[PDB]
Amino acid sequence: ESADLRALAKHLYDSYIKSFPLTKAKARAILTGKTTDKSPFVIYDMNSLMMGEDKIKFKHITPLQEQSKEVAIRIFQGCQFRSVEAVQEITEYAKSIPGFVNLDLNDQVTLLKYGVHEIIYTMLASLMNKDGVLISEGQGFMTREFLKSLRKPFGDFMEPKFEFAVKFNALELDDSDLAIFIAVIILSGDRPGLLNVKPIEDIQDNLLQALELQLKLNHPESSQLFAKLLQKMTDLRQIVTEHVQLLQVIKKTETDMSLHPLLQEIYKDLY
Amino acid sequence: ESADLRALAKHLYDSYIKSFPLTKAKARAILTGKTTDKSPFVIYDMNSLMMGEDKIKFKHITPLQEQSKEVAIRIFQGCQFRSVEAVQEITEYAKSIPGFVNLDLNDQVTLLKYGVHEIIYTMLASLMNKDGVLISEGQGFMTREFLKSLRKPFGDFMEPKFEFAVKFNALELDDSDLAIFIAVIILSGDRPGLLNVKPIEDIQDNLLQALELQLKLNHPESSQLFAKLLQKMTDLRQIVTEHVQLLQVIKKTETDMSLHPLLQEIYKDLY
Ligand SMILES: CCCc1cc(C(=O)c2ccc(-c3ccccc3)cc2)ccc1OCCCN1CCCc2c(OC(C)(C)C(=O)O)cccc21
Repeated sequence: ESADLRALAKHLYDSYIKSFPLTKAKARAILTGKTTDKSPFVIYDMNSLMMGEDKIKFKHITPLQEQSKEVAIRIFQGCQFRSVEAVQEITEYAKSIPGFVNLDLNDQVTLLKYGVHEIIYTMLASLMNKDGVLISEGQGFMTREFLKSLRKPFGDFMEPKFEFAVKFNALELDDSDLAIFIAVIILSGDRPGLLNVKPIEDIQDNLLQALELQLKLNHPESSQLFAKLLQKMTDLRQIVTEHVQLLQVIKKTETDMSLHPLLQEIYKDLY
Repeated sequence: ESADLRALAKHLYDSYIKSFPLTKAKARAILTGKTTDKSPFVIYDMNSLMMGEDKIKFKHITPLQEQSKEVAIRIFQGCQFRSVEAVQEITEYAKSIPGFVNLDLNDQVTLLKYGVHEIIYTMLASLMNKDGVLISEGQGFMTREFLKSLRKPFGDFMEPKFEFAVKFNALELDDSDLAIFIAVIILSGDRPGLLNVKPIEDIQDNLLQALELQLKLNHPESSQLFAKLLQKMTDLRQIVTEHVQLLQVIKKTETDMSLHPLLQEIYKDLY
């Protein structure tokens, strides 16, 4: 029923505000200059990278860990710490999706293990434009061209996220749209190894109707936006399959890699 | 007006019904036997627990989880699971408390973070008699004797809850009283790290007013029941500190991990 779906939508948005400190609206205010506080330091090369860390003089122990390597490894290493925080944030949000915590525990685990990267790329787009990406709570900006320039495999991790972002961003979703899209991703009844598919699909279906109504109301002039958004779920899946192949390239071409423990769990025997 | 205070009580009883499908009225019927028809499986020992494990598996699988560990640890993990579910119900009931969703978003989160435990023990009492507690939406009944017999750290967890429940249950609160009492507890202006204290005390003051009038009307022969009930709100703080201090034992001294990343961030600065 409409009132039910509108109230589902407001719940997820409210909870999305509570779970994700840097929302699209705040990322864009920062991207755009509209903010009034502190303009982000841009990293375009080795020297400004050095200075970007070396900002640690009127800056602090930047929540990540410590670095005994080179540029390409060090950047991939700062990506891991951020994706670990994103996973925590996304798990905290999932628990608020009505019906999620009442599911079989193994199913909750599998839903998260498969959904979490799709959602990291979805929301990474929020922080991106065609020239670069906001990093460190919006205190920095790394250029697309710098990330793309990185030695073979590392450089290969970056570009396809930017090509995705540019296209997803042209859909002009805002946070309240995104909040339902991401819950829809989480509640995917076709993740490998699910014990109890139907009660997951029943929830997804109801999220789907809510996302539908939210796009009609919020973007009345935008034709077939709902479909165009669900088409994006396959751009997402292909980013993940690509990312995973690139991860295998990293075991071969690199010395001691071993991701953060929680990410190794995520990647352990994945699709 | 008193009529506005009655309308508030009434509005709160209605949200409460919606949020919490197993009510005190329903649970007391099951602990006794009103229209005696669909009796919970009783779990009184280690054998009956297994008999009752693969009883909800001689049907299917939506579990807290199956045989894969030590029994005292499975029971304690099953409680954690139930308590992550219960935080979702409380969270929703809170949105229906007037003024709550207009509070600072961060204060909302802090009110729930610290109010939630006190509310879980208050509501657990509705499911308990002197001899046992209804579990799994009222389908099981686990005996206090059996909980008490588990090995030394786990054998002491539930017992303080039973002792509180017996003293609390002797007050003979119904759901309509508890709906108000639960709302007073949430709106406690003394939780650590509250930004705006005053607006919270102003809502709690109108809840206190409604609570006081409810009990005066519903329980005219209980002299000073308002007061005895506020006094219970110290008895609860103490169960909660003792519970929080027993989570330090488990974490420091026990091997098994398979915990819930929603309670674990909740115990920062907690009494
Ligand atoms: C979800 C994380 C996305 C992401 C995060 C950041 C940062 O937080 C960051 C912050 C600080 C530094 C830094 C490091 C050294 C000196 C100065 C600054 C570097 C990076 C910077 C760029 C960035 O995205 C660009 C492309 C996204 N990307 C490509 C590299 C691998 C990767 C990724 O890989 C790991 C292995 C973490 C994974 O599978 O989870 C996960 C999600 C995105 C992603």
